[PDB]
Amino acid sequence: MEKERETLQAWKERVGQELDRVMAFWLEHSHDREHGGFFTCLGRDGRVYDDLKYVWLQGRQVWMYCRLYRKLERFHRPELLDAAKAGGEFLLRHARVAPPEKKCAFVLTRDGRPVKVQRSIFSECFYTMAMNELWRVTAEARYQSEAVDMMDQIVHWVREDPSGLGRPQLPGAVASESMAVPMMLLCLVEQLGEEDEELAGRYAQLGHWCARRILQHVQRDGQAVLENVSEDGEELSGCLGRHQNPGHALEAGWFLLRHSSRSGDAKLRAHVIDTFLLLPFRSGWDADHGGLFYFQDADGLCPTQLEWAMKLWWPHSEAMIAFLMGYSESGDPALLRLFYQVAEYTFRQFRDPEYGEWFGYLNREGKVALTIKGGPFKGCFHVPRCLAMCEEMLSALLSRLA
Amino acid sequence: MEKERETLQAWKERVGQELDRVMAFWLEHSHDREHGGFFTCLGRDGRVYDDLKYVWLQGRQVWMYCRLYRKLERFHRPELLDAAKAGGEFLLRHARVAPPEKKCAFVLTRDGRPVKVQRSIFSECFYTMAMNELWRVTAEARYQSEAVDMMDQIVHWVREDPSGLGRPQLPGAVASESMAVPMMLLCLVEQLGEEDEELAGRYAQLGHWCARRILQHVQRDGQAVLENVSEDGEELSGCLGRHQNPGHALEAGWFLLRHSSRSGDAKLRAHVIDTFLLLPFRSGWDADHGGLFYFQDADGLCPTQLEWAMKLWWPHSEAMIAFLMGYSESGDPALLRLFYQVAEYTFRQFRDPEYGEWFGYLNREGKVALTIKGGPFKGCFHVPRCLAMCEEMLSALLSRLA
Repeated sequence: MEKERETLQAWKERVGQELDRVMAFWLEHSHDREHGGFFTCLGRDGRVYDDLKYVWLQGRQVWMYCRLYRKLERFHRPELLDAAKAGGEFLLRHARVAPPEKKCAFVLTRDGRPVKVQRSIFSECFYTMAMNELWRVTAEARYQSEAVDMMDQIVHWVREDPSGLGRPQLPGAVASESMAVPMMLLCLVEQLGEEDEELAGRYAQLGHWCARRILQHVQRDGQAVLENVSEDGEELSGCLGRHQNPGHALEAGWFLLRHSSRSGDAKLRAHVIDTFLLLPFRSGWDADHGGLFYFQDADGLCPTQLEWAMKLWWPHSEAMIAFLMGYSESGDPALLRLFYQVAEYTFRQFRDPEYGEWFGYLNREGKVALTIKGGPFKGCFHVPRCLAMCEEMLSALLSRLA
Repeated sequence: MEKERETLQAWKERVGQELDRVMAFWLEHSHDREHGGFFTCLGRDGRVYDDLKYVWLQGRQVWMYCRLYRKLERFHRPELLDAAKAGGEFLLRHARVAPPEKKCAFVLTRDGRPVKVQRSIFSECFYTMAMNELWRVTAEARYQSEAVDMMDQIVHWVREDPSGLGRPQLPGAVASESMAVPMMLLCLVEQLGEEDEELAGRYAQLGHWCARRILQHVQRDGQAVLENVSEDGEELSGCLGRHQNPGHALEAGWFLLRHSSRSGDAKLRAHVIDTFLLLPFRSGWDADHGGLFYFQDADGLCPTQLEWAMKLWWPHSEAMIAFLMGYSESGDPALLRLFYQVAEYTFRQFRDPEYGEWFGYLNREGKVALTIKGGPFKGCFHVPRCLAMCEEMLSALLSRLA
């Protein structure tokens, strides 16, 4: 129908042009030509307000650059590959703290000297993501070895020895799994298996285990997705067990959708849309001012985090992907409508048409709380990945309406 | 440029949809689910009129499929993947006649038996492109080995021992080089070098050599491109020596553009444009009925080939790519206009706006000469490739002009 088609073409045009714009911001402001890597502590105008290198964002930016370079012809330029390679080098040299050991630092000084180390696998995950993409664009085996080796390091750490990360558990701390873990691991499994039967086959068992774990966070007879649950998949008590993050449930949701799409498993896909897309959104959406809450408490109690009611950029970018994907997958037009809802709200609320890129932090009412375009937790990732994926999905959708 | 970004969007939309259409044709009619491989002998309606498998086109199709699969998201579907793999397996099992040796048959029976062997390298050339592409989408090393091993064999055949190709030398035969050899060689060099720093550097010199040979076909002080020249890059006599093909000149032209795209030589770029684009078009375009002549004689003598005046699909598909790429590399409007001129003519004359895909043979008047959509020399290549590239090229142009 013309109605549908025109709206999609419009949106595909909107996100595509936006990607060009947000990418332009990172291309002209975040490149550290003197030491390699990127500056993410960028002000509203792109001015660097700090020269620290947050490992997460470096890995993410490298992956993003490569990803675009090989998927979107308009991004197949040397500037991207040069920056991406210079980024991988930086990671290759300084990412690791004591660099036999694979444990990576959370943040490094501009020159690559470790400043902080986080007892998690997050820096490492993005490290392996950037490594694998660099290999995809240069075919240099050293990148894939770095990637696969780190991957196996992470698997071991997560499934066989939490020790390699530190923080021996106190007899009082409850053994709880954070959703981010299976999600990230699953993300990796998907990243590596992409166009690689060997790797896809190698981590098949892990991919399943990961999806299964993520599903274990669906609690209260399928009425709540809980950020944390016991290692055995049971609801925890206290603020810890009641903690919710809608933005995260949606992201896990689309990660799961991606995992099952190939599995032509409409059963799983259905359940995921219900419990990971609609439920979180319905609970998370702020009826009074629009936008998804950052945090929530399953029992409806006031969250403990000061910033729970803030509207952050990534839960929305992830909502856009998850809905467009769910629709692309089930054709259920309700999801298309939700995508439109989320997409209009975030495009209207987070974009900064003055300088480029998007603000990442708004107060509950949707007003800009922080003017920074990048920082300790915001880089060239969530936004550009969301725009790229939507652009792709739309392109594919308008190909069946034509 | 609003006055221009319009037709461009128009064309990008037209080529993308057309590509969807032509691809749909091949996907639904060409697959051989019994012995693998594709049927290229299809009538105007997709009906098979012969089950012979022409190695050239078999390799071209497996190449096309994979290329689309990984570069255009909407084609990133199982159908294309499984089909290309079956095509590749088919090629792996029968392309080679004496399957110790590397010589590939020219035509095989539906089940893979050699029917005829062309004393050339073309079959092997496309086998190479198909295997390399199969590597890029499965990461299966066996495919890459097959590719590189063949590439090396081909190089030997044209640079060291052409005798392996067979074809006895005769005292009256003049030693000559046909532009198609350095052309196919350069095409393979660009192909293998894609996102592969190793192979890129490894064949870098050969790349430079081919380009040089090709350029050696420009004669009469840049006033003519000759299909055949002596090994010494000198004009031969007779019909052979004056033989021209505006389609290959234009093809060579963009091959060179892509190649020297890294170099950046504006002097060479201007040259290739002038002699491989404007020249072949200026003298090969049918003023009376529009369209590029198939063959022409450098001396303006009536060709000896019966079909010399026939308007074929691939000279035009190659012209669209060339002009568009030239405008992209030089920004000269004169070239953009020529793209429109060619694009308009080929879309209007070759498209079969009832069954899909294009007719490949029209009489000089532009009327359909043959109604086949595929045959001994027409497969899933020149059209989908031309469309896909123009799409990508228009996307990049629109993004920087917007």
